[PDB]
Amino acid sequence: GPLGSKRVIVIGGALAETAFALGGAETPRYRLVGADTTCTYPDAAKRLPKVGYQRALSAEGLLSLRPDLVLASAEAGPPTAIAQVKGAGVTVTTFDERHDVESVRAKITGVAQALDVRDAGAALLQRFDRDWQAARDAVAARVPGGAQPPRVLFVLNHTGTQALVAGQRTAADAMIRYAGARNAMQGFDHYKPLTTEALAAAAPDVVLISDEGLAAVGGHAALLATPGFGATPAGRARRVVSLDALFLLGFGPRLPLAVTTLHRRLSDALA
Ligand SMILES: [Cl-]
Repeated sequence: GPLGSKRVIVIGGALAETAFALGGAETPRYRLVGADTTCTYPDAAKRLPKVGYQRALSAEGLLSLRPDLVLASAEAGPPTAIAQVKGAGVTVTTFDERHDVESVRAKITGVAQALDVRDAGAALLQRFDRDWQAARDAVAARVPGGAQPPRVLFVLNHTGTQALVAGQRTAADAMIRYAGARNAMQGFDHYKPLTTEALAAAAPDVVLISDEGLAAVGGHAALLATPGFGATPAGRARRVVSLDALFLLGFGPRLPLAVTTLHRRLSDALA
């Protein structure tokens, strides 16, 4: 349009991945100029000046980068910061997050629409869909452990000796199920502090944690010494899988690889 090339800011790591996956840092139609701190992939994202954590944005910092457009994840906030950006006349297009493959496909087509690169969107979607079918095939070939879907506990983080764990309506729950496994935690949504009682009942076969969470707790031995973890199937077998948080949980264009990778890791762990 008459605005020419647009300066774009992206909030949400998977959105940034989507943008970069359509055709690099700057194209004829747009240039990415800023992001929130969760946008660490690929190297071009990591390079962008950052304007706060995605839930604690600096509206002033963001506006100082003179955006024409902001692509914002469902998690972008707080509301007063978003409102200040819109009030300065900047277009803010917000995406949904449903933690499923269709929701990623909507990010692909939605971001490509917002950036006026329909053809690039369609090409990326076709690649993504081919890769997704392959990932489905890889998972379907063999259940990790070779029997019924194994029980996996996802730890986000710890406060002291207490782990914060994923129930339903989470990225982790969806990823565990895409990889042919079952969430060891059932009966609640979102994240909740894990009680040793809930943990004994959950009886995980594998503990899954992000690289960041593993570092925060002090490593593998530290994690397994968390109260209650030893006396579980995973603890007895010392069965831990780590993956990078953005890659594991982001629900972006690497979803097929992320699911293949989680399934490989769980499969190795349950050899
Ligand atoms: Cl791997």
